[PDB]
Amino acid sequence: MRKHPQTATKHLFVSGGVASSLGKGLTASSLGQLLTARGLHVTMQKLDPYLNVDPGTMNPFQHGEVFVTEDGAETDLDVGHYERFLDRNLPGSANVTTGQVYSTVIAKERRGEYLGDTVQVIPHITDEIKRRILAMAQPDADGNRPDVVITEIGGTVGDIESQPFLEAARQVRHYLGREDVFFLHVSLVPYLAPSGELKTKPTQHSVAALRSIGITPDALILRCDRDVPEALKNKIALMCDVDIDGVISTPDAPSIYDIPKVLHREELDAFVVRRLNLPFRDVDWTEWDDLLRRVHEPHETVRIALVGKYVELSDAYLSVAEALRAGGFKHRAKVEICWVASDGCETTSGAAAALGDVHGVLIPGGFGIRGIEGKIGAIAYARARGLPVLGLCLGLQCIVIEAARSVGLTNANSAEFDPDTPDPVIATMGGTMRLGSYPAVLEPDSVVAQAYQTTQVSERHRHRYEVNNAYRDKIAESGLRFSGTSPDGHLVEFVEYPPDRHPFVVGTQAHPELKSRPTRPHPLFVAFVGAAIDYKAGE
Amino acid sequence: MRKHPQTATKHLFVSGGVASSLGKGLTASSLGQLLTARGLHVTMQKLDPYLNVDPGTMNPFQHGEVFVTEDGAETDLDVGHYERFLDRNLPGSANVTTGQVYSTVIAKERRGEYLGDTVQVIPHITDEIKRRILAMAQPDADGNRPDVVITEIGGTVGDIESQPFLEAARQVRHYLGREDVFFLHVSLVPYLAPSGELKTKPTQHSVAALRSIGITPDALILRCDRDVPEALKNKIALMCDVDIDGVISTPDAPSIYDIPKVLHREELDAFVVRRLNLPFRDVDWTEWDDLLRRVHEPHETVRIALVGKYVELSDAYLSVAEALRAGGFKHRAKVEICWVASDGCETTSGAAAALGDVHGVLIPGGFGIRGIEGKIGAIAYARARGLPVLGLCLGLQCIVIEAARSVGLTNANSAEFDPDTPDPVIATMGGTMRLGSYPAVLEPDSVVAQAYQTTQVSERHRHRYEVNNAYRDKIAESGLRFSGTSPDGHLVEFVEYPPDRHPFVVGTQAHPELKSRPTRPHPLFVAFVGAAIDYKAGE
Amino acid sequence: MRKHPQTATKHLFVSGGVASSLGKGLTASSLGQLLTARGLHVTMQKLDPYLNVDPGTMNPFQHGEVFVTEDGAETDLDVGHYERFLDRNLPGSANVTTGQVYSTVIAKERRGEYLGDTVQVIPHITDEIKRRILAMAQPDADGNRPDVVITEIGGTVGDIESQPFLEAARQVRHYLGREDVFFLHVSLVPYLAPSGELKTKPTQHSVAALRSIGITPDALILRCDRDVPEALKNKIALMCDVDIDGVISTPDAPSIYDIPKVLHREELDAFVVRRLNLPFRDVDWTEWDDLLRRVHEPHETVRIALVGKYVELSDAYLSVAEALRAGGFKHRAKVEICWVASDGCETTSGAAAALGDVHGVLIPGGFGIRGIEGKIGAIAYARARGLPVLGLCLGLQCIVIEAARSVGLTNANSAEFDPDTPDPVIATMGGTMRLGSYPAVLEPDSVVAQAYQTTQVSERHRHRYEVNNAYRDKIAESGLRFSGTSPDGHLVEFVEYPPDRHPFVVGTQAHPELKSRPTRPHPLFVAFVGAAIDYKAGE
Ligand SMILES: O=P(O)(O)Oc1cc[n+]([C@@H]2O[C@H](COP(=O)(O)OP(=O)(O)OP(=O)(O)O)[C@@H](O)[C@H]2O)c(O)n1
Ligand SMILES: O=P(O)(O)Oc1cc[n+]([C@@H]2O[C@H](COP(=O)(O)OP(=O)(O)OP(=O)(O)O)[C@@H](O)[C@H]2O)c(O)n1
Ligand SMILES: O=P(O)(O)Oc1cc[n+]([C@@H]2O[C@H](COP(=O)(O)OP(=O)(O)OP(=O)(O)O)[C@@H](O)[C@H]2O)c(O)n1
Ligand SMILES: Nc1ncnc2c1ncn2[C@@H]1O[C@H](COP(=O)(O)OP(=O)(O)O)[C@@H](O)[C@H]1O
Ligand SMILES: Nc1ncnc2c1ncn2[C@@H]1O[C@H](COP(=O)(O)OP(=O)(O)O)[C@@H](O)[C@H]1O
Ligand SMILES: Nc1ncnc2c1ncn2[C@@H]1O[C@H](COP(=O)(O)OP(=O)(O)O)[C@@H](O)[C@H]1O
Ligand SMILES: [Mg+2]
Ligand SMILES: [Mg+2]
Ligand SMILES: [Mg+2]
Ligand SMILES: [Mg+2]
Ligand SMILES: [Mg+2]
Ligand SMILES: [Mg+2]
Repeated sequence: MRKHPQTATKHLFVSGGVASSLGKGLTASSLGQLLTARGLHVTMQKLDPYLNVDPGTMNPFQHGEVFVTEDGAETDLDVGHYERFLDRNLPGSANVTTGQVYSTVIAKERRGEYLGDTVQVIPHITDEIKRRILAMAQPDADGNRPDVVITEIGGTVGDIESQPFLEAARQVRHYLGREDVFFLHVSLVPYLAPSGELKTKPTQHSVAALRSIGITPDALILRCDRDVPEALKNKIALMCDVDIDGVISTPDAPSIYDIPKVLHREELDAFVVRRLNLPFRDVDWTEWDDLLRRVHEPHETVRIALVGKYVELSDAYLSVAEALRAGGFKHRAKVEICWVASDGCETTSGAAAALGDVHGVLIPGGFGIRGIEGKIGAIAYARARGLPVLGLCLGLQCIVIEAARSVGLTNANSAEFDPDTPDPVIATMGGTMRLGSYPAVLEPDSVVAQAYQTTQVSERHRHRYEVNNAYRDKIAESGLRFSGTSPDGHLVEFVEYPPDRHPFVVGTQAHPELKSRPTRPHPLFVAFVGAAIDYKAGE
Repeated sequence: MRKHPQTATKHLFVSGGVASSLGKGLTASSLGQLLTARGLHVTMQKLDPYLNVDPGTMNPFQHGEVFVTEDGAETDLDVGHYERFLDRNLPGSANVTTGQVYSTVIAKERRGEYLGDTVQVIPHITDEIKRRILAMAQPDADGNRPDVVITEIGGTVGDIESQPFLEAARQVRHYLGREDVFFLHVSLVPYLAPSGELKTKPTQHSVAALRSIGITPDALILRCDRDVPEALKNKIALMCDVDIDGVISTPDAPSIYDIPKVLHREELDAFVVRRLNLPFRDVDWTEWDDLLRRVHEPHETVRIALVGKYVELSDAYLSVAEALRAGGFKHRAKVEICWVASDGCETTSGAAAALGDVHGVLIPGGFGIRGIEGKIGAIAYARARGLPVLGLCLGLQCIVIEAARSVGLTNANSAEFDPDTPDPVIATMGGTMRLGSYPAVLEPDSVVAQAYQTTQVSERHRHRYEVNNAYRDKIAESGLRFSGTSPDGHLVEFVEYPPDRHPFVVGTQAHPELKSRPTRPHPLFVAFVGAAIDYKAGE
Repeated sequence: MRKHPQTATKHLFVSGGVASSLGKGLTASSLGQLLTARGLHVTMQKLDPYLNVDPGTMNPFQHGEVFVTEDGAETDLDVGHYERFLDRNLPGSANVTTGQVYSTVIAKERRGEYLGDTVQVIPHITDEIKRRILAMAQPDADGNRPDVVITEIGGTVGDIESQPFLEAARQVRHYLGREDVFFLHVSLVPYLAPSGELKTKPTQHSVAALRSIGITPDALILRCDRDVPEALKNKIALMCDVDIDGVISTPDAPSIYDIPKVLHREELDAFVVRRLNLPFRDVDWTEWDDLLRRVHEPHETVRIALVGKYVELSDAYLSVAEALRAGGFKHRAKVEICWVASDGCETTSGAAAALGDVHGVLIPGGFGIRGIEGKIGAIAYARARGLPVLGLCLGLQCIVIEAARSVGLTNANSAEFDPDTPDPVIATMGGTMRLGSYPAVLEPDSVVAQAYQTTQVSERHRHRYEVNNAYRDKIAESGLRFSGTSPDGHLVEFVEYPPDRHPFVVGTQAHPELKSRPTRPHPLFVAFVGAAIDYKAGE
């Protein structure tokens, strides 16, 4: 029945071999999704081997965009997959890093809390990591105790930085025994075109490296570009001392939302459930089948330009792209993304050449960014051409700078991008970095309010520059409305043109793509995709 | 001739295998001695793998006593060997730790100094360590540039914590090339009594472990309890790909001062000089030959009790024992040390049984100590019996408490050892921890002044409790003189009885054993050993 | 009850760390003895990592003397411990070697039996080793199925040559599971005299090396020169993730026969029995208590000289020394062995200086031996002095050469030792190497027959030179009797002098020390020790 006896909290560790970017986090999220559908209270955590105390200092070329929690922690991208697939808000405790662990242990040492012992990588660092891992098992604020904790070990097996985390996982397996701890290992099977053969040797060496630290994998996720032959799975099972049930072929799916279907088809969830002896029920595919219908059988299609610097073949905008696809799903339209370099849009002819074929433009945020002249040039061209535009954070800032350059403020800029500008229409109110959720109030019957269908919202923020309040009345002559603000009205949070000036041009300082889920699309992307569809139909 | 052309600074790394306490630091110090006598400007450094930012938090049962520098840093015991053999004062920079390196790199990360890169154990931590190693090569404050830098890598090859230091050493060998970097490896040759054979396998495994991280030893120091046969040295040389000139048999010498002779006899210094291509001259053995005469051919002998808690077969008092032996050397007397437990001296009969055969008693300092009732009991017994006493730090505190209990203050104690005492004759003036060298003024013609033959001295301090100034006039009725003080007189630094009360009973808050050298004995220990000699002769 | 249900055959693997000669084989034999006394049918096996197909080609300086089985295989020394402690005869299958495994697999490859596969170290070599290991579990020729198979893995963990055998053991643990496979790891705890501390770090590194190949030890045998403190055992248990019940202190016992008492006192056998879930009964100590009474409480003492080349501090004569001690036990006399170099006995004065204080002389066999002039010189001196002499194999040959030089044959020798001798009294009958058991017939009422109390015996042989039948009638004039022969009389097997010529001087071509057991002493050593006792009493 739906009510089951109590059992100990199961730990499921996901580790990666050969390389990073194998979809280890996505596989963990998909397994969490399956286990949730089978009725278990899944909770998730990631361990990051890098020494940065948080990725805010990093550059999006390293690991993609940053993410933000409701308690306001700044975390890795994978927490975004966990949210999007579990449809949950996760604590800042869900992202441990070597930086945090070492700082914590050094601080404890300075206070003498180890009573004069020599502080060592074993036991003290591994003890701190094991404590942080087992803390996830404690009852939540409402007494709901997770049935499975899925922990993703970042990096690659054999990296110097992963040694403490894998040792902590080994000690957890020792403490809790094999009946409670399951190891999932993700590995790459490359295809060599010249000889036309899939090679299993990288997987064998990765599993040998994993065995060399005392971990035996329970199952293998063979990442590949094509479905692995059965003979190769048999060879891997034989060579690696892994149950032939546990070798799971995981070819590159056309979209990330097919991965749960691939894993269920291969019966990974059944294998995990049997091996951990969890109580279960069959997966109710109703919701995700509707989602996959919206994916694979859309009624129409629309092209959207994504304008940025990191667009040079990188997943620096993953959350934005997924929120775009969710918006398409709400309208049952396929959204095709045209990756447009910002610097080709600095000249009006270059902007026309890049954008002229698209049906909409998106200006995402960023940090350490440069060359926003191209972004604003794309805004100018798009407004003249009539394309809808959505500007996120820096997109809003570029919209406001465009409006400044529309009314008299030709040399206007952000103090970030021209510290000597005579018209700093964007300025520090380094100022307070706004992070996390803040409330905002919206103009009644604003386009933003028409989208959200409410006067009150909350959004995740990450920025420190603001619209300079000295220029509101000047730039309003552009026609721009400050259609949403902080509750006191002190801070501008949203801007838009009236529908008769342009059918849809909106910007927000927040990152609404971090509240979107594929089964709960965000209002603004639904609105933007609807406007793009209306443009395509009317054009 | 004495003047030679310029050459690059040579780096000599000393590493250990099989176990710690192999005399790796003493071997490094002896090699520094020999290279100094050959005329080279040797400087020395230690790398500590533990995460403690400094050993002040540790307990003397871990790695022996703590040491203190003139700039006031708190460092490992090995810096004491470096001082005692080079007769130099070393900067706090001479002791790096993993704690310091990680704290530094994490701090630099929080400040964004890596410009958005991912902070990694390689390159960033190894770069910080390599920077800290090469900083030793820079010209000193007077422009004197070291000819050789001898770096001791603490721990054992294969400890998880040593991995960054050995990688930094490997990178230094890569950067500077083999003509500048020399690796000396110290290893253990155990003797198995049942089969009567020395075993080389531990050495082979240690050298293989060292090779597995990219280091090839240039020489081997074979630590043993007996001289290694030549056949075994040949076997080791063959198996380890080491020049047969580089296998150095280093049996346990009767005293640490014979080690330079052992290494010279084996021509280790000649091998190092040839391999590094250093300019040299023959060793002038005059000074050290005189020292070894004072060591091995004394005119008389005296027995001194060392009373403490750590005395249970541990080198927690190494500096004190060596300062005692240096005092004996100044008088050409052998000082034999009887290691006496403090807790056997709590009862007067037990104190008599322990001490009755000795010619003097020494009360050294300590931290985390307990049971000073036994220490004070030993003081009481010794004073009644007429034995000379020297009290260091806690020894002075126990002397003052004994005097308190001599004049009316029977329940008197330190606030450290009885927080509820009605007479806290020792109290916090946690208060300011006095660390390092401080100046002091002495009573003219005091026994302390008679020893030092001056009215002004400076001594290294490590303590935070002080004599309570409220009780000076009360305890002076014991006959105790506050014969040395801070220049303002606010702090008591030395106490003594007049010679007619007891021929010599003196205590000092400082650690004079940290300024002693075997070739420059400290005045107070010369005085104490002279008093013990006078007792033995008169008794 | 004595009759128990059937259970699967348990595998107990014994492995060594740090070094060889740790008593790993003796510990395995003692555990086998305890388990036998608890009523289980123990069988034993050794795996030798070296490539020699059998140790016959080796030199006794490598691993001591060679051993011989009843089916005539030539095996390592440890098979001798297994026999002496189990009182059993073991098959030649009880000694696998890398040489045999590789030769077997290469031969199978040449015959195409792998059907075209690539022959690899994994699986094929490890499969052959695992097959040879599991073959021990098969029912014997009479259907008695062993309850525990104790396999000793030769070498040291981390040797290149041990990698296939430890991998085979790991695969056995995988196939049979943890309930059937138990790992015992023997490790060294060295004592460092200069700092007066036992060091556990070698054990930690050895266990880490063992874990790096996927083996977790169940118990640790800490070999040491002194009883390990309890705090160190606790530290080892904590650091190594080993049950605190499983750390077994095993100090160097005064005799090998005390080891079963040490292991039982530490409750190793109880730990093994509990962990393997074996059915058991209490150990009946009656027999071994009688043996230890004969060991520790003898009525008298006698000194015996052992004359050989390998006597320079090596266990090259272990079986002979143990048979000597068993002979002493039969008479309840302590036998003290004086290790005498052969080459000091070449001169009559040197022989007198070496032997004059002893009560008997033993001349053991050997191969690759030289300098038998010294051995024969010792025989000449001993005969003149009246000391009893026992000559084994080469001892008999030297006796016969002495007799040759007693009757006219001054230049007589073996063709082995002077190929140009004019009187080859010892000659090839390279000839047939006699190996293993052969029957012999004895002269009735010969001293040999008086000892054995029978006319028919069987003994283990290892030699290829024989007494030249052409010289029997010549050398009989010495007084020597060919008191035992092959059944056809063709081969001389024993020689003796009549009791009135010398009270006891006997030689045999065989190695009776390989049929001796401490609880079943061999007749000839009982006789020889009785003669030595009679000499001591009468002298
Ligand atoms: O992505 P996740 O989910 O696994 O999260 C991850 C992925 C990777 N890492 C670590 O960053 C460093 C470089 O990573 P990296 O794989 O990129 O190596 P590299 O030098 O850049 O070579 P490459 O060209 O292959 O990228 C390594 O120490 C990694 O262990 C962390 O902490 N979290
Ligand atoms: O002495 P130095 O000059 O080399 O300075 C030293 C000596 C040792 N260490 C480190 O402390 C830990 C335990 O040391 P440790 O040898 O004592 O092992 P253990 O567990 O206690 O076994 P054991 O019984 O043999 O002592 C290890 O991580 C070492 O790397 C450091 O940083 N500097
Ligand atoms: O005795 P067992 O029962 O373990 O049976 C043994 C002992 C040792 N071995 C192997 O012989 C080689 C040298 O042995 P070895 O320990 O003596 O090293 P080495 O070079 O001589 O240095 P060391 O001075 O310490 O002797 C190694 O390959 C060992 O793995 C074998 O096959 N059986
Ligand atoms: N099985 C897959 N099929 C298709 N695309 C994929 C798959 N797995 C991952 N991806 C994509 O590859 C990128 C990297 O995957 P990711 O989850 O982030 O691995 P990791 O966290 O270890 O770095 C993701 O943006 C994801 O969308
Ligand atoms: N070659 C030696 N002969 C005799 N005693 C020794 C020798 N080397 C070292 N010792 C002693 O053994 C102890 C260990 O030496 P130590 O300097 O601490 O080496 P490490 O840095 O590894 O800890 C010291 O107390 C030292 O006095
Ligand atoms: N625990 C012990 N106490 C005393 N003597 C011992 C002990 N163990 C072994 N020995 C002796 O040391 C020698 C080597 O032991 P051994 O069994 O042969 O180890 P291994 O086979 O691994 O080489 C043996 O001759 C044995 O008599
Ligand atoms: Mg990634
Ligand atoms: Mg990368
Ligand atoms: Mg040390
Ligand atoms: Mg230690
Ligand atoms: Mg052996
Ligand atoms: Mg050997």
